[PDB]
Amino acid sequence: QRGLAHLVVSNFRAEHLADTATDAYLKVFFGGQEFRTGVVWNNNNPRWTDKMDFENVLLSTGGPLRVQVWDADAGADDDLLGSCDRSPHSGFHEVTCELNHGRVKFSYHAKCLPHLTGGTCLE
Repeated sequence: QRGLAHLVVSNFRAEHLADTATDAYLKVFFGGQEFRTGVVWNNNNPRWTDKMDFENVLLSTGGPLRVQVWDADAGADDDLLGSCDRSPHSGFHEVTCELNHGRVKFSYHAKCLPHLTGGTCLE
């Protein structure tokens, strides 16, 4: 069907998230699917190696790509450091989400399924 794209979110990293110990991990959502990175313990500028392949998704209706930045805080209650919503479109795109402290950056690739074109793969 029209509007389908293979969506892969990757290249996650954050900077200046805080002497303050930061134990960050991400929660990434799209079309109801949730992925969680591992915790990078004790680092204000973490990098995660994860690729999050959402497989074939409806770009224009799969709600926004939502990224949440959480701090595990040595295992104690998790703190929400910030979140952002992006509307993905076909191609390769880099995202920067500013938080209360620092920012999270990532990339995504949305490749329209064969015989489809346009920003939301409807053509």
